[PDB]
Amino acid sequence: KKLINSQISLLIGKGLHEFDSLRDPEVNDFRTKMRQFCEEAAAHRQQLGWVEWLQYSFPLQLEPVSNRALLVNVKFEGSEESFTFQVSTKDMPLALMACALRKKATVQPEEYALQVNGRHEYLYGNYPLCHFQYICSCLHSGLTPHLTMVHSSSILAMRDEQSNQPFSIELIVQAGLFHGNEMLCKTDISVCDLPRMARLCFALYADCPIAWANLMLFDYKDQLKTGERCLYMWPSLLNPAGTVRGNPNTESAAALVIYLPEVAPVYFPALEKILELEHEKDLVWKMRHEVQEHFPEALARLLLVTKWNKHEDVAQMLYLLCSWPELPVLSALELLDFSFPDCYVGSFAIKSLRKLTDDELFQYLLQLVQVLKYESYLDCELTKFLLGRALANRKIGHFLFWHLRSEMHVPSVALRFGLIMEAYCRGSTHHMKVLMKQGEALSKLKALNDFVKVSSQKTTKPQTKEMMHMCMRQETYMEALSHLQSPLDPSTLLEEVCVEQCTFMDSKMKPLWIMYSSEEAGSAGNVGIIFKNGDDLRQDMLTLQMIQLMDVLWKQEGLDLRMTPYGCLPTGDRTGLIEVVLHSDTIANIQLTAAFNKDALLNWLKSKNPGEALDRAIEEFTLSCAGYCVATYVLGIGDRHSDNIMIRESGQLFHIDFGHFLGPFILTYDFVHVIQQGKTNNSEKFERFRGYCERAYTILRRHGLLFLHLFALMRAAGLPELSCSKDIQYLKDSLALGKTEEEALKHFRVKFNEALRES
Ligand SMILES: C[C@H]1Cc2ccccc2N1C(=O)Cc1nc(N2CCOCC2)cc(=O)[nH]1
Repeated sequence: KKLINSQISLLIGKGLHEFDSLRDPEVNDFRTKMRQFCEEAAAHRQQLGWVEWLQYSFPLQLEPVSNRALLVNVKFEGSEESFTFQVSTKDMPLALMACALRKKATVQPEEYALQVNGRHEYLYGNYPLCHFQYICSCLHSGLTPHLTMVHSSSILAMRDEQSNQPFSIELIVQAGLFHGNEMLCKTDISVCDLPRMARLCFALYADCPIAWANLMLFDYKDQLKTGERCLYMWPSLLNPAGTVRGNPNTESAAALVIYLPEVAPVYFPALEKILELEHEKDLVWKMRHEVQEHFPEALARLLLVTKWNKHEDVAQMLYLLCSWPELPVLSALELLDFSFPDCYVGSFAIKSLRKLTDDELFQYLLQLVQVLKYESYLDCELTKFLLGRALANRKIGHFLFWHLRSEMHVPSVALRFGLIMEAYCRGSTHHMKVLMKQGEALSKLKALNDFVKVSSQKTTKPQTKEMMHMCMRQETYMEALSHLQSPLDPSTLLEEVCVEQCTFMDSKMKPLWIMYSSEEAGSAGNVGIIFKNGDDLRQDMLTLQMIQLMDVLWKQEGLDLRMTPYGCLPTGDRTGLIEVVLHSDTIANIQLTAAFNKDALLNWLKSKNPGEALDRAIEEFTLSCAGYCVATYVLGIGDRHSDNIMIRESGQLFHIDFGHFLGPFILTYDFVHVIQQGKTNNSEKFERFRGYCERAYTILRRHGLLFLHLFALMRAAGLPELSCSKDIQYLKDSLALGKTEEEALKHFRVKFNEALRES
């Protein structure tokens, strides 16, 4: 009744009064309508069935002839006593639950769910036990799974307690009219001709650019803007992609007072009113009905040919779009680009993305948050979609919050991002409290890192480590750093902080290595996190999400290349978290017993995998080496050394620290020796690896457009190595999109020979 308003303010890092002090009708209208939208979603959520609630709160953690049957440990809610019994690998959770209730009575299964001990996870649904991530990881590490039988009533109890004339302007400076990236007229247009998404872009210069400012010609209520407007500029020539809202720093920002002449109130024609009304481009526009009927996927090309300045062509295009059938995910993601800015085009693109699954949405969520930067008005279809999907799934809501929270320091998005988070919080009061615990933990991690930064300059490395340990052992710090959901994976619980296992890197920004343990979770609760303050993790997150996509796409064609796309999450201004892949070490640390460096990797794997286990480790290495050889070549991952390439004790080879991408790969004889089983020349084993590399490269080539589309949507992020058209050009060259399957295979073989030649 009083705290919520201050709770949101502390969580978002901005006071709610700052939105009210703006005296903006658009801001207030978004706040009232989205609060209503999010509260209704929260009400529907409180009436869900116990499994439907689990599908929201604990979404299934799944993996992307037998012969097998493995052991399991099961306990109940009240009693501490556990029952150990062997079950089948093919068996479903209901079979385990029925077996658990039989052993309980001696010492109905449909009314239960299997809680994963010391983890924010549940084992439910019609899936074989081996398909669940927890059981699979337990099987691949020789661990006994610990589960708890939780009755339907208990899940509902948890659900209940977690409730809530030519255009003219008087310049009182370069002016230009835009409908996205293309000029509507000269830097020459009628008022009736003006489209709904028309932008008036300014540039103040002396050659030396000073500042820029953009504005919408129509308001959020569809009415044409009149008359006087003070434009607070952003520092810089003409920038149409930039935000339509002024600089919040009114004290130092240069302004631009302009007057919009009163032509008559004039509102843009409504839906029903619209419905009534070089040589290649003209031919495509002529065949607009044939494209609507026979080629629906060619909509993007049809929107690029239509005259956005001519109002007759726009209304003609809109009627075709109003009757246009549903388009695939790939085509819909292409339409969210700044080249297609029309509101009705955006609404059609969102409706085509309603068929996305929670897992599909999660993969593109990073790009969807980036599209919000291109949005002109606060109340848009993308915001309604993201909020609605985040309210339906707690894991989606988690990452949507963190993706917006990490950009709060940026003034251009702080208002939009802060309002969406406030709306989400009105929808989920309990999850808001859960995220506050994560925010308070990161607050103490920042303070601890600041302390380590100062202490390192004053004393030696082991003295700074004991200094770090004393700071952690503080009552407030121990409570804040412990018993929370992992921001990198909400399914993982960060229980007891292991102060003695915690350390720092003696280099520039001094990153922290934080270790955790869990009595309840056992060995699964042993988790590590790298906290980085001062280094930017946006480029690292993108590269890892692309490697994850590569892995997903390969698996969709039946190819498992045993990749390691570990979690990376920026949380604030040059602040973020990295997931520690335990039981893994760098090539450099392994090199620091092999007589020669070419034998180092195999010798290390021999000691970790003795006997028959070695053959699997060699296969794990070969598949992962092939996967990363293609991944590093395609994405253009440079600055590669022995300290940024890691290997798991199980065999898997993986890359770390992605500071430079998009402009050849690392194929050292250290890798070849493991692939060839230790033999000087093993053609059979190397040609299979070459074959696996060729297969990996060809599967990505067919999905080349998807990589290009996602990299095009990531131009909004403001990445230094991904901002212009020439940056994405590396993917066109590396994947060889113009070439055919055999033309690119010969090109890749020369590059494969080149990486092996210079070794
Ligand atoms: C060099 C290691 C040891 C260490 C100790 C304290 C703080 C940071 C770090 N480290 C790093 O920051 C390196 C580093 N490690 C990374 N890893 C992610 C995969 O799991 C293993 C760790 C990813 C990455 O991008 N950089």
